[PDB]
Amino acid sequence: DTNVKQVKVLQLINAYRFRGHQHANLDPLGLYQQDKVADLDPSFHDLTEADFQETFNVGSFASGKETMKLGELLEALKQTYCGPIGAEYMHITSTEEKRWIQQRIESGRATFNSEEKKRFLSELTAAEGLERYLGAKFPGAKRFSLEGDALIPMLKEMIRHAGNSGTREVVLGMAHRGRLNVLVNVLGKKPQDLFDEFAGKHKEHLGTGDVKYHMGFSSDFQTDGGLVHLALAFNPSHLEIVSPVVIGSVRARLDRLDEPSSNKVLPITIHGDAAVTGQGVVQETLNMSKARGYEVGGTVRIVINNQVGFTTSNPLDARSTPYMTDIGKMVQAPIFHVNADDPEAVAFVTRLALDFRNTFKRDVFIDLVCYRRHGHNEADEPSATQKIKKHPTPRKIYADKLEQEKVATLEDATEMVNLYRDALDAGDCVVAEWRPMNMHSFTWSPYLNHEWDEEYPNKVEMKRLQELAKRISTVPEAVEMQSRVAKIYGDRQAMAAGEKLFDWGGAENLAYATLVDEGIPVRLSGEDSGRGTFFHRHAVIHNQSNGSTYTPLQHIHNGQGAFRVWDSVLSEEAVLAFEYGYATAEPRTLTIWEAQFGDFANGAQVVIDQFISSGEQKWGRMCGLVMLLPHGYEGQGPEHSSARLERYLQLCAEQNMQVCVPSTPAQVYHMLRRQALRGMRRPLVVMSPKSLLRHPLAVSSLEELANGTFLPAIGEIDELDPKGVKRVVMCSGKVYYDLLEQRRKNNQHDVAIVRIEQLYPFPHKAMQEVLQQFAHVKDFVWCQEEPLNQGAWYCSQHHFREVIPFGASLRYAGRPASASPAVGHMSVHQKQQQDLVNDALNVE
Amino acid sequence: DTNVKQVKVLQLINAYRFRGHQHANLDPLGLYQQDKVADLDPSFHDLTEADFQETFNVGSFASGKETMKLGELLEALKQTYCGPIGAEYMHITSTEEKRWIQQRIESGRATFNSEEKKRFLSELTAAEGLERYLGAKFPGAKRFSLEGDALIPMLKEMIRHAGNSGTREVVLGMAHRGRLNVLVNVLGKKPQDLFDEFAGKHKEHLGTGDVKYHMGFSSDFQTDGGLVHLALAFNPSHLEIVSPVVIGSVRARLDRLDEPSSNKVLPITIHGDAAVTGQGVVQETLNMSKARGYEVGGTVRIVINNQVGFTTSNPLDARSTPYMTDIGKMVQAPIFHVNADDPEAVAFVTRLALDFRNTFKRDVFIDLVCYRRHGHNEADEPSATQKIKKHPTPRKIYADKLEQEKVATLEDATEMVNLYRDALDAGDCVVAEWRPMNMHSFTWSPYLNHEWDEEYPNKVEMKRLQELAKRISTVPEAVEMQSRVAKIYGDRQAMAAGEKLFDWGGAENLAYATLVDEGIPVRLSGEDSGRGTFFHRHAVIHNQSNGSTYTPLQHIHNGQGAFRVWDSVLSEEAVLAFEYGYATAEPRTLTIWEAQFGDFANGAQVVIDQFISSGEQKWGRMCGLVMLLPHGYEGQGPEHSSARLERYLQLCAEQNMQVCVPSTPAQVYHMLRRQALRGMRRPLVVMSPKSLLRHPLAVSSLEELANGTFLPAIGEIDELDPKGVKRVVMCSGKVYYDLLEQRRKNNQHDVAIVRIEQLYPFPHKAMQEVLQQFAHVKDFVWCQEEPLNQGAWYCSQHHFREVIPFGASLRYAGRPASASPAVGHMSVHQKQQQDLVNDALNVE
Ligand SMILES: Nc1ncnc2c1ncn2[C@@H]1O[C@H](COP(=O)(O)O)[C@@H](O)[C@H]1O
Ligand SMILES: Nc1ncnc2c1ncn2[C@@H]1O[C@H](COP(=O)(O)O)[C@@H](O)[C@H]1O
Ligand SMILES: O=C([O-])CC(=O)C(=O)O
Ligand SMILES: O=C([O-])CC(=O)C(=O)O
Repeated sequence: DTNVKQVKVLQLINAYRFRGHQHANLDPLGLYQQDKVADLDPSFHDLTEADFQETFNVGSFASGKETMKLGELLEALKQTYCGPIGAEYMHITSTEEKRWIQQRIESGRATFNSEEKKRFLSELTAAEGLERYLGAKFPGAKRFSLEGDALIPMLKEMIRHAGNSGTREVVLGMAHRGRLNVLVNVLGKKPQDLFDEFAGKHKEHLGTGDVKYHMGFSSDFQTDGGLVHLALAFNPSHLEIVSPVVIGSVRARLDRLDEPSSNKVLPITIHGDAAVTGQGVVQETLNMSKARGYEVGGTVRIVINNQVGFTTSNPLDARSTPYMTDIGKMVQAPIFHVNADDPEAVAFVTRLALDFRNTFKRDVFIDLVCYRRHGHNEADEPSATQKIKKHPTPRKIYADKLEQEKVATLEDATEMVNLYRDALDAGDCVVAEWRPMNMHSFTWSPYLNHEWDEEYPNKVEMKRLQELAKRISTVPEAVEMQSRVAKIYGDRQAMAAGEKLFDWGGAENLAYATLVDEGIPVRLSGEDSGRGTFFHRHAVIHNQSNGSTYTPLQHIHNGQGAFRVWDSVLSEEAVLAFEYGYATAEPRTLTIWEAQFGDFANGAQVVIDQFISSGEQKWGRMCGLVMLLPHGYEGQGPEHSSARLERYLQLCAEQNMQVCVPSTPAQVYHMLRRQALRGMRRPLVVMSPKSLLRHPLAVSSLEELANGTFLPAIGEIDELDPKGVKRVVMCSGKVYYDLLEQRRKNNQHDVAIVRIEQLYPFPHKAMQEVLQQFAHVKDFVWCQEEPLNQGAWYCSQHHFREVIPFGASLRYAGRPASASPAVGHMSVHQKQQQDLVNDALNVE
Repeated sequence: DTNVKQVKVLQLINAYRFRGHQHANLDPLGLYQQDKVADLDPSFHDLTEADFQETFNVGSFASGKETMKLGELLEALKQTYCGPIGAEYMHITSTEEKRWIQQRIESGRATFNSEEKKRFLSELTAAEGLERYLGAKFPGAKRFSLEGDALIPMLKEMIRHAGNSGTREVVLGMAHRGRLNVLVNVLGKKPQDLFDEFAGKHKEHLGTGDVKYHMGFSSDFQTDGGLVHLALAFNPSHLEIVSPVVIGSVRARLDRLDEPSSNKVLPITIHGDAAVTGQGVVQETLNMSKARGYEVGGTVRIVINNQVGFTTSNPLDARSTPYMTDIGKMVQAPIFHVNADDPEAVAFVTRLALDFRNTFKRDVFIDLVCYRRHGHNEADEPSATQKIKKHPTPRKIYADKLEQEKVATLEDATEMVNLYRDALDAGDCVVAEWRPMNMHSFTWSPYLNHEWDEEYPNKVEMKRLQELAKRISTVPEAVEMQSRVAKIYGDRQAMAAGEKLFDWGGAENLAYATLVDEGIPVRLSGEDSGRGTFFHRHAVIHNQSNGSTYTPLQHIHNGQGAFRVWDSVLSEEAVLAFEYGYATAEPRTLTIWEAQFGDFANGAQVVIDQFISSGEQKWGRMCGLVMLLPHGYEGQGPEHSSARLERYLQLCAEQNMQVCVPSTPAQVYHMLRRQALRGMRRPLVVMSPKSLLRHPLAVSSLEELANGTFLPAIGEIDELDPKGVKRVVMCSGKVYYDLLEQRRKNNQHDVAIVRIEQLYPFPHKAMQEVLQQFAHVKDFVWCQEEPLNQGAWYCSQHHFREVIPFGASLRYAGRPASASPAVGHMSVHQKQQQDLVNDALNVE
């Protein structure tokens, strides 16, 4: 009769552990408050009340406590769950996690000593002093004021606590706002250079530069556990694309270690206000946060919940979700709502989150709710109600709290402000732990300032090459194959014996085997490329008799290159930024990316347009990814057909990318080793075709791989007398073979065909060396199988009209331009295909 | 002593309501089973056991039940929560929803009568008979076999139950697989035409066509509640981009109703296997599923959990999330796991989901777990373990169940198969409820087959125009303005009196007012465009004294056009597909889309490349969106600067889009009414600039709007003698005014400037009519402020070299090509800016 209220308050306290966080006080100004705060939440609503003076504890379990009253229970517990911080954790089903968080945030509050309180007030006082000093000198600029002020102490506290738990390199990517404050007061960028580039006239690099709030920065940081090599990743004007970049960066920093002890490398990510729930890249990347080959045990990603949206106020249902970070209930990841009014709470919360990520290896969020004092660039209008003016600064209330706590007086905080302004006026480095950088962490020292025509050790010893073929083809008899897989491997065993010529797939993973034994690893991580998309790689043989897998490239010899294929989850726009961040933080590993189809790789456009094709000219950051893109006009579809090639050729600028179209498999051999061990890291977008995978003219002998060389522009392979030749046909892609299968079909001698295997670095030497044998002929053509807008026809005026001789002319052959690059119907497709091929060969 | 076990089993049954679904049996073949199924889940694990023969019921609450045993309790309850279906619902915090689902799925199981059982077995028997017939006639094709077979009966059951609850038009977008089965057996496409286009040689439209599994289809369906106008939206080869398209389509079908009673229009969406958790568009669109101006009360979106990922098997932690649809815990939306082994369960579940969406107005998911019998196109290899061969077909087990239920024998089901094969052999329409279509639902009847030079009633009565200005400018004195807002509105009141010329923003919402009174509504729904992105629209005046809003375009007169501005959530790639689906399902409303910046609109590339610029040529589907894109080289940033213009001009094909760059605000007036009330609906991508918003040469008199006309190519506005003129400068964008502010600065008479306000439909008449006054001059130039790759310089060979006279020449002026279109540093930016302008004016 009296224990029914005991179990009833156990029920209500469990349901108050579920949804106690919406009764909590989170807004630093007090406009996040809803009216639905007393509805089955407290004791007083349903069946219980006060004025009892008795409530016993957990009972027979010896807690050692003096729990006397349910009013005392809720008053002690609202000071834990419902106070400055809310804890959205009870929905995780893993009971070890639940009891671990119960052991942390209920039984014991981590009370801080006096010196840590002093350093928190000092550091956030320094943060707000920095931004007011920036307003003092430079009045009007793209400043992106932080003004929430809780970010700096919790960043430095989490860096200190990661130092005490041994995390040697922790990299953070973040959005545009709060940039300069973390660059100065956390990492320790040189403030005088920052004020110089505010004042402009800066000579940082020979590239085209970028605005001052995009350049991230590496630094060395001293904690009580040792040195910490912490970096800040780059960022374009787009938001929220940087978290797959930074998870790529930490997987690159984990593979350069001997062992992926995932506590030793930490990604942080600071997200925007309405972009952790706005942008769809975070769905893919925290989805990707537990997939094998992609996970780093999660990340401590932090949401600055500004309670703004660059125009939005806070009504009831104009808010798209109830909290602005509910995404972290996709995976059963804990969320922690923390205000800015008391950074004791944010220290406690980021200690809890870092302890969580280092113990149970899953991503944690930090809901950092705070306000926005000034604007982006102009007035704080479209958020109407401004309580912000009569709301005090965080250093004022926190210093007044610690003055009431008998720690720091007005003289102390005033001396801190004046010290900090003097430190900024000096131009000295602000952070007291910044160090100079040694050369070994500067791993990109042999990979700077090259041109595409360098010499790389292309020639391979033929005996070792045949041994690589016979090791990647001979498969142990435990892992039972599939019949078509067995036919492919028997055929490439015949290719190893010199019987059959190389088709595409055998030559391509032979190129993999040529890389991985010398010591240069390869990470291919495409979508669904463990077997290839067109059934033409099969680098993972599934044992269809047992179920386990065997990779015949991970068993060549010990001391090899670390080759790991990862079939991606279906991201296509945040797997590519992952392979960017893996590619720009390790120059050794040849990181290639294979889409499922051509224009199915159109999702990552921001990653192509603003990272990989603008990285060198904006930041001076190098990247050597390879984009294996399918590209074909067989007629299988309108957008199963082709990636947009001008979307990799309207980036036509100063040897930045390099698009190249391998026709022969000898070309894909030389292109992957041209990218791998050259010395320059600039992006490939290779047009890895479809019809040439199963084609009986894949002309690739093993003679063409040992003594074969790098070829950008393969001229005529047949025998033709150039005196009678009245036409040459410059054409790239499969259409050559189509033209070839019409030229030798109708034995036409007065026209030669020249392929152009590489397009973007304007092949001058390679084209003029293969046209001195066909120079006297005037009228050239540029065939293609793409439409007239598509292809490389708007690269013609750049260099096709200088490859041409003087007394000579050019004209066009190709499909006439249509919006769909391929028509959907097969009959009209082959009709205009055959008409175009028999139009390209005209003068007979 | 005996009630402690009562409250303990209440605790364990609540915790079994939370996580009872992972103990449930869901896989139709039995390879989704985990070992962590007995861990605090049942009674037997923690503190309770069997062999009691006593357990009382809820107690004093009169349930009217005979609940005798906790073993009986769990055996009755596992037959509800843990049986053929799992119910992931308890995590929603709204207690009305919880008690509603508790009232549905536990206190009563909806047992079906005999005839509904017969029609379910008949319809799925027809589905599997269809796909085996397709395999029988046509052996090798892009078939995308359904073979899970539960989708057809639950679709038709939900259509019937929506008919009984009055839903007049329900549109579904879906992925590639399961396409043809729903086209035949649900909507009722003509099967003979489907077999004809399998056989090919089809003449469906004059456009370029698309593959047979992309063309969606409209149909009229008969239920017991009335006619239902159900459509199937189009889809490119990309996946998962179609759900914002279909939510755009239902918001268009709700605004054509008088009132948005959201039960009467239903979106369904069928998602892919690894793409409801893979692709990031669903994050944005179910985020967007409760925002005002975007919500339709949610949607019943359905996940075909194939348990494949086009290569992936099912290991433990290779699965990125525990369930393949955990996304619907972003919003607190219920999820329902349903197998395929008994479509009684899927009927019960889709009735529950449709009752949920029609009652409480929030999105529901359907986790439809089922297997994949055959492949996409080739062998079922990279999923190794194939239990599928010894697993029976669904019609076999379901017919054998109902034979055991004394309903349908072997003769009955065999007669159903033979009837269905005869119906397919006839070429008759399969569905017995398909109807012909009337003309009024064919709303696009006056909007077909036009060209861009039609006449639209451009001339406006000047008195009514000035009245529109004085109504959009005069604001009632309750809604107190902001000071800069008050200065903008006072300035445009001066513009109304003919005192000040029109700048951009006053002329642009004057164009809005010109549209909305005549009867043609405008939906501008950009990101953060309720006030404009560059503070230059202010179409929502926030009362900064009270907090509520006032829109001076929603208060012109009664009987107006419905004008509704919606500030988007930060989507940029699924707000645009929403405005596509709103634009392609209502031709009346001028639906424009304003990005925050130029290349911040690069996220939606798939929506631009495969819907709006390929819609007319692939499907023959028309769309008239407008893309308000900022575009400027002030030097504010490298990618705050410009949208890629060739990314709207490498779509150069057959009058599909129309890019146009308004210089004067008179041009933006004529362009928005050129798109609005012309009669053709083809997409604009307008380059709405930045520096011209605050520019003292915004030459737009009210003379230029009443008697002003449509101008594609404005020639020289100043007075120049063409006999001495030795240069003309064709240039578009702000650079004209830059050139103008250098031409009249240095009083240079021998060079005229000609703008080209519209680029993509090759302006033949407009350019040759403005060059007959400057024809004798030979050397023309094409200035621009964009780099040499960027701009419209790879539209030059298309028509700039035919606008040119015969005895004449062209050369280039512009920025030399760089990867970043704008350099990041302001000093070198103005340096090359001034050098380029003084290079464009050379011959003096
Ligand atoms: N792709 C790259 N090209 C040139 N330098 C780089 C690249 N990535 C990193 N660095 C340099 O590497 C140093 C930092 O080391 P880490 O943090 O290991 O990349 C800095 O000097 C960076 O500029
Ligand atoms: N943008 C469009 N252009 C031409 N016809 C359309 C368009 N959108 C829908 N239709 C036609 O409208 C009919 C279906 O009506 P509704 O479902 O209301 O669009 C079909 O004949 C469609 O082809
Ligand atoms: O300006 C941007 O791109 C980001 C933005 O809209 C926001 O975070 O509110
Ligand atoms: O082939 C596609 O584009 C879709 C895909 O990978 C899947 O649904 O597994």
